Amino acid sequence: AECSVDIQGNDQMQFNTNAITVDKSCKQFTVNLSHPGNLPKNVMGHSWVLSTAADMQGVVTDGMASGLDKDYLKPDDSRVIAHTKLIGSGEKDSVTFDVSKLKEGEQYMFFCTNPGHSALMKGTLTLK
Ligand SMILES: [Cu+2]
Repeated sequence: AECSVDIQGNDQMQFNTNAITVDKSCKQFTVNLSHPGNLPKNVMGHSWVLSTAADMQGVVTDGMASGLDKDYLKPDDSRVIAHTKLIGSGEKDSVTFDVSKLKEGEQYMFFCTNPGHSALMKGTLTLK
């Protein structure tokens, strides 16, 4: 499964990876996120967002201020490189983005923007 990754958000507020790797070769990269467990959207909801390590906190803060009705993310947030939808147990989501967006010298992070979550649920993304 080149140019893509299979990542899970669970009931204990953890992704199963903190380091994701993007093959330089890919024009596009796709992230398939799922949520093993039994806790629902309003209780243990997860989403995957991508941004530079520097923009992460503004993205989490304004996301948080973007309610559960907007999937806890400022719609059309410019610092958001890519993002999945917010999901609960049993559900799945996927997203594909343009590798060209990943620029050089940049530090990228992925993180869940549900309140209380981003601290634990985060890892780096590196264009190798
Ligand atoms: Cu989460």
